[PDB]
Amino acid sequence: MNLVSEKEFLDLPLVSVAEIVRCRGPKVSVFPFDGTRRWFHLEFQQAALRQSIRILKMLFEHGIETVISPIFSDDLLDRGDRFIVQALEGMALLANDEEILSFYKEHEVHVLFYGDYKKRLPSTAQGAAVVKSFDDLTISTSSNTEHRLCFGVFGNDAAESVAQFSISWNETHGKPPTRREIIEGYYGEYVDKADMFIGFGRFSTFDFPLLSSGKTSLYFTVAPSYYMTETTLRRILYDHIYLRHFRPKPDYSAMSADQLNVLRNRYRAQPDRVFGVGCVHDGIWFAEG
Amino acid sequence: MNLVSEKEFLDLPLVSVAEIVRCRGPKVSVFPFDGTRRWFHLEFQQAALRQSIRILKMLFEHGIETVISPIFSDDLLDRGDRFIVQALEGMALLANDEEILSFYKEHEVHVLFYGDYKKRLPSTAQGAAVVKSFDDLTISTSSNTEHRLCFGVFGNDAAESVAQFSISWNETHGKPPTRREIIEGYYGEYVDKADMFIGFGRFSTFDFPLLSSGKTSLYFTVAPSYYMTETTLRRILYDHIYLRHFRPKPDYSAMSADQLNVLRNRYRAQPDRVFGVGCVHDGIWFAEG
Ligand SMILES: C/C(=C\COP(=O)(O)OP(=O)(O)O)CC[C@@]1(C)[C@@H]2CCCC(C)(C)C2=CC[C@@H]1C
Ligand SMILES: C/C(=C\COP(=O)(O)OP(=O)(O)O)CC[C@@]1(C)[C@@H]2CCCC(C)(C)C2=CC[C@@H]1C
Repeated sequence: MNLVSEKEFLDLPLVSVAEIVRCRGPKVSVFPFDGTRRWFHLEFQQAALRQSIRILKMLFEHGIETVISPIFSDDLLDRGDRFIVQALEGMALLANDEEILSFYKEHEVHVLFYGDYKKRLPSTAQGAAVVKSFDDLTISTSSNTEHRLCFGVFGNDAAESVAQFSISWNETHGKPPTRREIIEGYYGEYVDKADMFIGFGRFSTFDFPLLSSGKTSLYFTVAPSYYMTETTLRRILYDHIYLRHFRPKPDYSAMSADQLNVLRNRYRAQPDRVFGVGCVHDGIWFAEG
Repeated sequence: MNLVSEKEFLDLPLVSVAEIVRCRGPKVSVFPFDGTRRWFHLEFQQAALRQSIRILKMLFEHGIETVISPIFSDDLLDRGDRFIVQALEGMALLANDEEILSFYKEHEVHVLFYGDYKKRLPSTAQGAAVVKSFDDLTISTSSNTEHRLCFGVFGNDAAESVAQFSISWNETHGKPPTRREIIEGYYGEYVDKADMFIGFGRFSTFDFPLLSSGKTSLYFTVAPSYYMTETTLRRILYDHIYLRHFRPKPDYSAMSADQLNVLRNRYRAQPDRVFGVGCVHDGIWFAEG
């Protein structure tokens, strides 16, 4: 269990990997769907929906219980009117399309939505329809317990929301809410800290307030989210589960004088080595090294 | 100004780089001091203090206005009693040592402290001394306006703190606090979102609640924080300022059929390329690729 080689891990059947993940984690994984337009212009609503389902299905079939997936951020008013409509149409799909609803039922997925969407969403018919669809879905899938899916819609800044939720909670309860109750209030249900975040391109994380910690393993694929392969996910999983927090930890004092020199050389050999710096090609940033 | 080459940027005098940063940013930079014991066991309280000052001085002399530096996290009770004492002694240095106090006065630095240190700090003499020292320093350097320095002591989970701060604010004010007021309450003064985070080793961020956004450029050096060189910082600065958000943005539609193929190849050439996966050597994780 604690002694599986990366090669074996990569050769293992899906049901075997899932069992390992159910026991070792990650329990909660953040996976935003970025670089969609780019992916489309290389390989719309019905195409992205399929890929989203593919990846989401992939994540859940690997044992991951909860998936936090940011889909819409405030940077949505940075585009025309046709975007708003098209956007709300995509949001509607998440709660109305038959193939995805079957996905929730097939894999018993409880869908929840977080963010400042109720306020920031265009105060109009189509917008209210989405909100109602979101609430409806959340309750519809309440019976599902195998997996939890959290969609981020304007879920980048929780400060004000937490503040107002705490004030109301204190007014009706008589005491301030616990961290647990604060999280249930934002995500609609309790969710453990994120164990990993899988982004792409520029090194940056976003849209998963209150669930971040120094223990959230970060990963940045070179290609867009939808390009995620089976091999890539397993390599990410393996790294997090067996490599990030290695044990027994290092004992500097008990090491020989040579081991220390070899270690020091690993750092001073390339004294200015940095991960995060990139280069631009056609306006697109690519990580170096 | 908007057309400086990386080479020139690297050749430019310090006062020139600072001027560019004062105009283009980053305005707020997160720089935690990690891998200290490791650095020490390769090159204690008086040694780390010097390096911390070196780097802090480096950051400020490059134009950075605010530096958020996490120094102590809850993972402090993961060690013996001698650690607690030694730790509170280091904390005391930040507010009592003469060379660092001169540093604040020399570079006009306003020092602030954030985190759940008032509660979690050992309810004892030495602990209360630190807390008082912290409050004292914060007020002592209130006249300084050139730079702002925020030290993170148990500043990983702000949820409960924000909740209680909002309840009290609403009770005395009659209305909930704004995001701005919520941030002033946690950090003791208003601070803009973090423009970049410079970590090391394992890809992960931490201890800068409420100040994170998708625009927080992440960087992970291979060697410990104290190994930070002049060249490395400039390469990081340059990347953030001129490369992260390149402009004009890309126009897929207006590109030739070949440019699109070259771009697609940049992604499918190495289909499973991932940044964040590593390898272990002597219990120490090192990023691959
Ligand atoms: C945020 C966004 C585009 C921003 O695009 P970048 O993230 O900026 O990528 P780039 O830089 O390559 O253009 C729109 C989301 C989108 C594509 C989502 C994506 C997942 C869920 C689903 C419901 C399938 C859906 C349906 C249609 C809808 C328009
Ligand atoms: C958090 C901590 C050690 C954890 O060490 P890792 O971050 O775990 O590094 P590793 O893994 O290599 O052991 C103690 C902080 C330390 C070294 C700080 C560091 C900056 C500020 C200053 C005041 C100079 C100070 C004085 C003395 C004090 C003990």
